[PDB]
Amino acid sequence: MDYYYSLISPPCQSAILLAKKLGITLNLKKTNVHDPVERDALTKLNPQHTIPTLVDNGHVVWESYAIVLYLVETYAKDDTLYPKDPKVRSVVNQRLFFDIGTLYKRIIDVIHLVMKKEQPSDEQMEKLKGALDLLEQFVTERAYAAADHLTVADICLLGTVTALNWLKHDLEPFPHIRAWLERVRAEMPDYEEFSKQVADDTLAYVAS
Amino acid sequence: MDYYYSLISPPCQSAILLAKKLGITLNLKKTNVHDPVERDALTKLNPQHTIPTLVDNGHVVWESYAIVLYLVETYAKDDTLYPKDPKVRSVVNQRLFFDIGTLYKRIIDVIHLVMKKEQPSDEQMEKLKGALDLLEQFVTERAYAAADHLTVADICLLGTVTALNWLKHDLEPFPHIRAWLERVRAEMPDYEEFSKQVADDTLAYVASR
Ligand SMILES: N[C@@H](CCC(=O)N[C@@H](CS(=O)(=O)O)C(=O)NCC(=O)O)C(=O)O
Ligand SMILES: N[C@@H](CCC(=O)N[C@@H](CS(=O)(=O)O)C(=O)NCC(=O)O)C(=O)O
Repeated sequence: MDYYYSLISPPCQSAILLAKKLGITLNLKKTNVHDPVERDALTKLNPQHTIPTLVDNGHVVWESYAIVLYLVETYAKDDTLYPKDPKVRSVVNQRLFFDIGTLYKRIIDVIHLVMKKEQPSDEQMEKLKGALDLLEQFVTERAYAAADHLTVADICLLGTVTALNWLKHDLEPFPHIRAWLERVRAEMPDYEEFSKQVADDTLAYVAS
Repeated sequence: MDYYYSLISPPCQSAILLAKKLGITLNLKKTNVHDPVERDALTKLNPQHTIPTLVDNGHVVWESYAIVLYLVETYAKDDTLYPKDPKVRSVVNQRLFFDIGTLYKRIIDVIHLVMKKEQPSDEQMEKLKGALDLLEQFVTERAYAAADHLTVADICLLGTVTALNWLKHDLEPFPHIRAWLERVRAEMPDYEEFSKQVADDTLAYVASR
């Protein structure tokens, strides 16, 4: 399967971590969404021309969350990562839509600005800090994001939280989130290597 | 099951419509998420205190999308609204994330500004357009949002698009969306009545002002 991405792209990280977890092998293809030549070809596959974008057996999937769920259904030998019990799955789903519509949303906004080098209103931080508060609670009731064990909600939420690195966000006030991060990364195969590049690549994007 | 909501809220209309399509009884609970007393109450069940918020036999669920997918899986006698084939389900899922994070995000952003008597930048109106052109394409490659038949994608996107009504946003340039609109509503049980129920409530709400 083909996978158009950029390691510096938080959403692009989800499937990468998932693939290693499931032992799935992807055919990485570094994509520059600002290259008029690369956008076209990408657009021919995904009209919204955004990364990540998966192409498997000719079937196209975009939106990290849709990529991740497709992979689990299609390649996971079990349902542990995306439980079938509707009472558990609804928690995973809620967290996934929480990730894209609340948590990462507010994080991405401050980052975007921070790059533009402009002060985020003394109220955008509120929604930010408020987003984290919610997550702090989620990982207080249980040891994982949406269940008593690791799910694809943990993988997505991990990318969004570790993205708080761009901005300098002290995690001290969020012990559970800290405990949760360590526990989830402790289950991600090849994580350390992954963490280095991602960590180093960002500072290289900051170099500018 | 209890359903904290308000027909004025576009996200809340998804579970209402879906409910009608599948014969599910919803114990409606009009909620003013702005009222502190109601706000605190909701919180106890949903720490985020946002509507829609469902409560099936003690099992709490929020995010119109999570509620939707939950009801279908739990009560749908069929899987047509949410196909099991990963090849199909990926499109539905993608279109759903397109809704919450692309189309509705750019719509509600504009509405929130107009509410604060502010104006959208040219960029914002451009992404608005951009999201629509995409939806326009989606409903051209197929008669429906994510497949050759109605799915939960159509229901959620239908809520999102009719929300454009608050901005008197012209859909004239979007032919397939207009067509697609008629198709979906013609398939929602007693739509005109729902739409009129929305109208009544919105008037009864603005009356609270
Ligand atoms: N919700 C999408 C967000 C992806 C996204 O915003 N991708 C950006 C790049 S990045 O910010 O994640 O690095 C993109 O493709 N931008 C190009 C474009 O929008 O045309 C997902 O989760 O897949
Ligand atoms: N993503 C959520 C969005 C729901 C939402 O934002 N609800 C608002 C009200 S409305 O804009 O839809 O009318 C709310 O409850 N807000 C209360 C709060 O944010 O505390 C969903 O789809 O359920």
